[PDB]
Amino acid sequence: AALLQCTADTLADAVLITTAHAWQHQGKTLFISRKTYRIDGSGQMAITVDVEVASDTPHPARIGLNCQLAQVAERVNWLGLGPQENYPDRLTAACFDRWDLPLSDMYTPYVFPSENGLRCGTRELNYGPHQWRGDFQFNISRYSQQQLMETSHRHLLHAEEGTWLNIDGFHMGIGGDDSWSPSVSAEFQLSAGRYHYQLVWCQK
Amino acid sequence: ALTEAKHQQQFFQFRLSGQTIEVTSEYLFRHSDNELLHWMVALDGKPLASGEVPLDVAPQGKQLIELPELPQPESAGQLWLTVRVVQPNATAWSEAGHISAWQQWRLAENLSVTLPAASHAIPHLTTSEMDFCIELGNKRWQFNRQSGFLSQMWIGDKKQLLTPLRDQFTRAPLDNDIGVSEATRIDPNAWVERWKAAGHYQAEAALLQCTADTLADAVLITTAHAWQHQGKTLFISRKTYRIDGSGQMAITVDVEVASDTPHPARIGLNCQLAQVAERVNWLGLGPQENYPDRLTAACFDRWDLPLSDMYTPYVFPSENGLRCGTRELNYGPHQWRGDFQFNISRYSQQQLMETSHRHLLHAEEGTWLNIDGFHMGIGGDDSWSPSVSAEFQLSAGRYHYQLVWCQK
Repeated sequence: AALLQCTADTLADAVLITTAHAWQHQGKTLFISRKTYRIDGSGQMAITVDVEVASDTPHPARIGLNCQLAQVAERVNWLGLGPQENYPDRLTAACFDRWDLPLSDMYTPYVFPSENGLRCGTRELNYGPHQWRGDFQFNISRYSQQQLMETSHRHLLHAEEGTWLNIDGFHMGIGGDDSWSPSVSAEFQLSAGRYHYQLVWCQK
Repeated sequence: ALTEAKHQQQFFQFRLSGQTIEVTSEYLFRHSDNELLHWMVALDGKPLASGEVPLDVAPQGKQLIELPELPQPESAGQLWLTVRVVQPNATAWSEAGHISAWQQWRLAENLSVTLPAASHAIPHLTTSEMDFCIELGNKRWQFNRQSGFLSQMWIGDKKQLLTPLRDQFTRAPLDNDIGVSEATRIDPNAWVERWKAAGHYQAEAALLQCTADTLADAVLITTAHAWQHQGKTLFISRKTYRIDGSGQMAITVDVEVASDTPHPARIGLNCQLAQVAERVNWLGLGPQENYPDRLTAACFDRWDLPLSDMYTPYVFPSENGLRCGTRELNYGPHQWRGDFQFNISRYSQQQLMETSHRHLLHAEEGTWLNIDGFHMGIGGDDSWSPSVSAEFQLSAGRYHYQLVWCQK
């Protein structure tokens, strides 16, 4: 990530900070991300994310915000498709309702570690004191994305300190018809080039 | 629509694989004896490479054609590979130089990490009870506080708009939208009747919030409107106009649509420009009109056409002359950037649907411009029933588009 622009201003009602990043590989820019965090007088932070993706590059698996929360709550309450994990390619079975599950249920123990426990169409996510609003996809877990791909078995996985949260506004379809060849459908892939999502981060 | 049929019925197919192009002949009996393949490579409509290849394809056969190594433009933008099949020699049914088949690809996009900000000057606003006023050098922007829409723009020693810039959720009903529905016979299934019952055409804008602030670099005004019919809100539109120190106005529009309501024909900004220029220059799919449902024939390039060409004279007046995938639109001094769909015309959307014939149409004062970030597919398989495909309809519920409005 290369910080090309970072500014901070105060509106009359709230404080607004505008930033813009760029991801570059061997001199070529892959993604350009522009964000405008707004800190309401109530404490609610509205993050507006506008992401541009190059056409030459293969489409990204997800367009997302991710962070590691130091707090580890026993329960996860969210309003969206559930209760089990679901993806854009596979969410017809999932039902929209207010769901409440333990943190362990939010993680699918596939023998071969990978991306798991994603809930789509979530309007509200309550984890501990934190709360996230807007329509997004999340897969809160104790294991980071970097740890899963490096790990070969599920028993080797160690619960990382705090909790890893991946709030992605857009996610690629998982597929698929077969394993040996790319089977993700065209419409499920993230090939728009430009993407936008806004989530309101607040406490309690 | 005839250029769409021509492109879909062309007797040469194309499958690009990196540098090499593959031409498959759909001819059953004749060999490509009089064919000439020409390919152009351009960024931002600017040709960087061109070449001619003698097309010598067998019937139902496929030919692999390698292109010379192409230049890599350091200037940011999107490269386009356009190939076309030209007939060098004349024929009994066609002139020499006739184009029979064409195809365009998208390759080697270069994102711009350049920083527009910031100019030495700084815009200035003056807040009053009546409205909002923003001044920068020769230019002055005014935002009406009663309605929430900007009422007037200024240059010089000069004037701009004839009608305030507002959100647009409807279009002039096409023959497909109308269907077999008449005044004597109401048809529930027709799109035009669903839109009438929902009250899209008669939806009034309600200014729920309007604020104005000044950032260090630029002036930012945030507004939010709502369209309500019989006590029910149909759309909620939130906008954050940003007036750069250079004079460039970046309009960020976020629109929410109810699920109960039938999906809007377009999500759009529209206004009436007092200026009437003879030519229209735009960068996008063209040169002829094209829609999300019908744009495969359209080719992306820098197009320049008279204002009359931008209007399609259908005998029965309706929505027409729309150009999709437009990155830049130059009309007179005005300029609009970002990816959008536009159909600049002399006739308003309200005039077209009320009019029954094309000869009754009178050119309204100034020029009507409809810049829509999203537009519904026109269809269709048949006229008498709704034939717009699901993916082409505007059914996401939430929509977002941002365009940069500047002068010169």
